[PDB]
Amino acid sequence: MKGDKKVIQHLNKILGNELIAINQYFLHSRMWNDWGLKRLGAHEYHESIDEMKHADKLIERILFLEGLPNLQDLGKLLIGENTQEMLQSDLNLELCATKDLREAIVHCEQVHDYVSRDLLKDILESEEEHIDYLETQLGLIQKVGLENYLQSHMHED
Amino acid sequence: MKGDKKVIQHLNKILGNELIAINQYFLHSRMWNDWGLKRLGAHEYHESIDEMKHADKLIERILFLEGLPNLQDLGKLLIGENTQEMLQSDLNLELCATKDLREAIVHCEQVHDYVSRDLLKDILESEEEHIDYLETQLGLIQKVGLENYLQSHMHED
Amino acid sequence: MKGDKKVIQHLNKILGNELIAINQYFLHSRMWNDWGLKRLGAHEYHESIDEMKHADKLIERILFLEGLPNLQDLGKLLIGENTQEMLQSDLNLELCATKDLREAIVHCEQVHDYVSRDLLKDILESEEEHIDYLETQLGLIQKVGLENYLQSHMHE
Amino acid sequence: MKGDKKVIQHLNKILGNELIAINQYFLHSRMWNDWGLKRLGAHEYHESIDEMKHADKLIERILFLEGLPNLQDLGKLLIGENTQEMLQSDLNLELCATKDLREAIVHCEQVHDYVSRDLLKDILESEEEHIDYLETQLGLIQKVGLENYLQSHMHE
Amino acid sequence: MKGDKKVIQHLNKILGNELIAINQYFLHSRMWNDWGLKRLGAHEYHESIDEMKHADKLIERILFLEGLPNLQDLGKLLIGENTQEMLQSDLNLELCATKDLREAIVHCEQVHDYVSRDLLKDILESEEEHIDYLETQLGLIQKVGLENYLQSHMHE
Amino acid sequence: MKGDKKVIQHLNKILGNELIAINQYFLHSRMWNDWGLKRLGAHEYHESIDEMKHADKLIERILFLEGLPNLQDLGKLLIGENTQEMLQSDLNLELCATKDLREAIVHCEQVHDYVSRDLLKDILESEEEHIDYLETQLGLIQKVGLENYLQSHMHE
Ligand code: HEM
Ligand code: HEM
Ligand code: HEM
Ligand SMILES: [K+]
Ligand SMILES: [K+]
Ligand code: NA
Ligand code: NA
Ligand code: NA
Ligand code: NA
Ligand code: NA
Ligand code: NA
Ligand code: NA
Repeated sequence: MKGDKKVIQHLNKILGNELIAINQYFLHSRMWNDWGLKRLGAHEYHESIDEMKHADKLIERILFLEGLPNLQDLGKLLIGENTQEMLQSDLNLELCATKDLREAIVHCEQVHDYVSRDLLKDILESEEEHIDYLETQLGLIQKVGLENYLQSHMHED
Repeated sequence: MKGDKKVIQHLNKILGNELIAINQYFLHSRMWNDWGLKRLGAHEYHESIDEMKHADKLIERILFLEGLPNLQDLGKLLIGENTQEMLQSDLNLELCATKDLREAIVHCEQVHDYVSRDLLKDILESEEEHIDYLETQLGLIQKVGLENYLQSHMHED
Repeated sequence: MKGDKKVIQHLNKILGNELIAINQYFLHSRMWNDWGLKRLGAHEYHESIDEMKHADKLIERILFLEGLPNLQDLGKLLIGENTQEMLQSDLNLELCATKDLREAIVHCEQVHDYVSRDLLKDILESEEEHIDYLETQLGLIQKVGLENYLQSHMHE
Repeated sequence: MKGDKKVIQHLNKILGNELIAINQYFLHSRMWNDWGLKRLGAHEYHESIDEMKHADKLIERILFLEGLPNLQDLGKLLIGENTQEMLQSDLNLELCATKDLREAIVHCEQVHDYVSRDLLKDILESEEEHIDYLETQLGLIQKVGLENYLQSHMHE
Repeated sequence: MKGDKKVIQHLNKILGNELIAINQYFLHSRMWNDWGLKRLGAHEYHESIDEMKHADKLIERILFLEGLPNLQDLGKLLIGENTQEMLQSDLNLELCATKDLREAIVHCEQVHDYVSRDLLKDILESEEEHIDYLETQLGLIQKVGLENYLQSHMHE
Repeated sequence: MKGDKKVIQHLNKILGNELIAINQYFLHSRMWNDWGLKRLGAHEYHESIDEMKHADKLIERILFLEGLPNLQDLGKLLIGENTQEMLQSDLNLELCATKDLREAIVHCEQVHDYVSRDLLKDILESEEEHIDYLETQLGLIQKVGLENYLQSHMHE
């Protein structure tokens, strides 16, 4: 095993978080499509795809380091019952994810695994972009009203 | 809830099987790429993508029937340690999957859910194609020898 | 030095107004984008760019007239806290800007600097178009309601 | 408010440096064009545009972190009176800017704001490329002589 | 001079490793071509080219920092006598060379040379990709057998 | 082994000369680029690339003849401190290189290795073209003066 054992543990923890997000965002996407809120459904689908790509890169890095990627343990999905709950639940997940990313980066730096650190910083930038999106949507609900906000997400771009 | 309760249970069971296959095939794909067996890695990636598409269609059908798609419960991945074990483990998973598909189809027919039956028959045809592929690969190992078989899967098409 | 000294003072005053407007509109643009009101953010960015182009022409004219362009003194930015305040603040700024432009044109005419007058008249036409836009947006808020007005500016 | 308060102070300090550089380089550009040294004018315009783009990214990051971008305080422009002074003034400004960038990156690292650190590192790479350019121009003046150096920058 | 003296020493040490790798990989490439293992010859040629490009970037950074690039001291090449030995020798070089890159990055971080650190991190990612390639080839020899492995590298 | 042992010694001597020139010309190129003499930098880069191609052909020929190419022993680089020293150092190196080429050709002819002779004659033609270029550049410094000569090599 060529990589640092705790680095591999951290990468598997980030991978676990991405696996939760893949499933939660994919279900939320399809719930929004089922309700006819196709613009939200499409955007949330692309969020799910982006998490899938991050998970791929984490799996490839873990194998290069001769660790074992853990795709078996799936943590808790928090599926909302309406749009505001779904957005907030995504946001709560992202805030936990960025906490775990920052701890992983600290450890990669300490053991000089600079390539793993760069991979995680790239993922972190993407997750912060997702936080930006989510906070913006919740703010729009307040500025334009829920009924208008949902109306604006019926039809795709 | 507009759909038959047991139909929705069956669709969630098939969905559960697809979720196992997504992860097992994706990891097997990336293990083969890590070993430099890129033709196997590419083929197994496309198998994983195909299971993702089946899972999407099952989720959409469950929501239309006003059921709750279960993306939370992930069953047992059986990750092989070498090519022959990985192929056999995929094959064992597919044989369980087709058993469950046939039971689901029997029940859809009994309660006259002909659209759900057609969706499952489409998935079943794809899974039998995957069995065809897997049985063929294991037979090739015997006909050309393991070392030649692996050699033939180093470079992509 | 070929230029009239008071013409150069006037041109530097107009330049100072443009420099305030560049920064106020740019910040308002990025606030609207942060809030997800991308159509307002995009329009306000283009207003900021237009002020940048006016400032460029003023700098070039001042240098031709052998004056010293003043980019050092930045007057008061009035940043609003919500859409209605941001639009009204831009409008208040534009009304001050057009007052100064008219006084500058009067002086250019008196000392026969007709090319500077023509430059300032082109800038004034642009600033009056911006007043038109701002008064129209504030009127639309009254006609369609605030929530609908904001909704119509979410998407570009 | 998600952002670290001292990170936002640092980002506003870097923003303040960019705002000085935007105006100093833009004026230097238009001075060089007025003098007929169009190749210097064009290059310096592009330096001003690059600083504008950095300021934009800083404003956007500050707003994401729920801070208040400061476009109101404009520090000291040091406008040169001839080409050699203008280049050295830009270089003095860039050396101050890189010192502040390094101090900002240290603090971002300490509080684990790695995305802000990455933004500042990209800006720092751009500012060090500008130092490279400036040191090269000042060296060329010594190697080819001032008159030849200016001659080579008449035409674009 | 602007650069930290130990940073420049570290960059010259990395440059020295790249210069060994250029020549070792180029000779290994031409040995594989002479033996008719053209797929290995072509891949190894591209590894040598990639090291040449890294060397270029390091030379440019050393000169910007006002250090003296050292292309005179060439360290020890380890030339294999068959395919297995050549791949092992490349891997030995890469493992020793990535250790030096990590030590250089630690020092850049300590003295706040973040641009040098970023350059070395880009090179390090490339060298780890080469380690990935080399370990994979040695594993394929085990999995498919040496004769099949070489057969698969006859044709481009 | 098919090759004449002294032919292989001569080919390895010529290869050693090319390896010196690759590194000397590459560093001179990057020094000229650092100084903003980009036309000299580009031309010198191309000279380095041409020596790389000659080295490749020599390596291939040695391996065909069942000799061992020597990429380990790197002779003395003579790096100039300014343009006139750099050009003269390149010229001195080329004059040594052509002396060795002629002695290698004499020996190839004596032992009837006409294909090695032809390869060396093709290299010699390229090195004489480089001598032509270098002598011309030193002559231009005298004819147009150093400051004008350097000015003419600022822009590509
Ligand atoms: C281990 C977890 C997963 C990984 C690593 C993963 C990876 C990927 C990747 C790399 C792609 C290609 C994206 C692109 O290049 O644009 C993809 C596509 C896709 N994935 Fe996933 N995925 C995972 C789980 C899932 C799940 C659980 C679902 C749905 C329930 C899903 C649904 C999809 C769909 C619908 C596509 C697009 C298929 C198409 O091209 O038609 N994925 N996935
Ligand atoms: C807060 C301060 C400023 C910011 C954030 C800013 C930002 C920008 C940005 C992002 C662009 C587009 C650049 C590109 O994408 O190529 C731009 C264009 C430009 N800016 Fe600024 N700018 C600022 C101040 C100024 C000032 C004070 C002036 C002149 C006195 C100026 C002159 C220009 C010009 C001439 C253009 C090109 C317009 C065109 O496309 O015709 N900027 N600015
Ligand atoms: C044994 C020594 C070397 C050999 C045989 C060699 C050979 C080559 C060859 C054949 C090329 C392709 C040229 C073409 O076809 O146009 C090349 C490219 C190049 N070489 Fe070398 N080289 C050597 C050492 C070096 C060194 C020491 C440096 C710099 C320190 C260097 C820098 C470059 C660069 C920058 C390129 C262009 C690569 C690109 O942009 O794709 N090389 N070399
Ligand atoms: K509405
Ligand atoms: K075979
Ligand atoms: Na519905
Ligand atoms: Na936001
Ligand atoms: Na079959
Ligand atoms: Na109006
Ligand atoms: Na320089
Ligand atoms: Na491997
Ligand atoms: Na000549």
